[PDB]
Order: sequence, then C-alpha cells, then structure tokens
Amino acid sequence: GGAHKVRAGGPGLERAEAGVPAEFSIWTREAGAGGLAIAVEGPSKAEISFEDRKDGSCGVAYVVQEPGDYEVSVKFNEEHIPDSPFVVPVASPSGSSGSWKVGFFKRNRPP
Repeated sequence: GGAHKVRAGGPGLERAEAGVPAEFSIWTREAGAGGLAIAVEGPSKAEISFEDRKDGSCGVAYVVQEPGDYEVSVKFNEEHIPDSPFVVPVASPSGSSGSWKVGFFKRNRPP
C-alpha cells in the first residue's frame, strides 16, 4: 500500500506535442519508501528522463516522435496512483505498425 498517498501533476499529463518534452512532477513525500514505476505507452517508443528533487518529489519529462494517444502510468508498489493511467493526446507540432511501452522502475527513498 501507499500508492493512494502519491500524487502527480503537470502539463505532460494533459496534452503534449510530438518531439517537445512533456513535463510533470510526482509527489511521494507522504507515501515514503517503496517502488515507483513510471511508463508511457503509445504508438511510438517514448524517451523518458527523471530528476530526483531530494525533497520527496520527482521531475519527469518524456518525448514521443509520433502523434496519437498515449497513456502515462505512475505506480507505487505495483498499484496505480490516483488518476493513473493518464491518457494524453499528442498533437503534431506547429508510420511503423504496433505500439510500444517504455517503463522505468526505481526505489523511492525519502532523504
């Protein structure tokens, strides 16, 4: 348990543009130590990066190449946090078949 206490928010959980970094944060202070999993699923393979803010928050950014609908999931100890998975329409800025899912897993350790 503990996923219930985690929150995430940011523009990258609402809308994104192909090739533009889509950003959000995850707040894990009340949840404490446990395993955090962050994944992006959609028609292209995401590149995802993380910044451990050392204050019980995490900065996430992902970039996808192809427009379409993507799901961003955030799980804590293998359970979806509130509002996860987030469905995000990715627009063209102003195709190979199948779908991809790229996930990153790391132990959250409060400082």
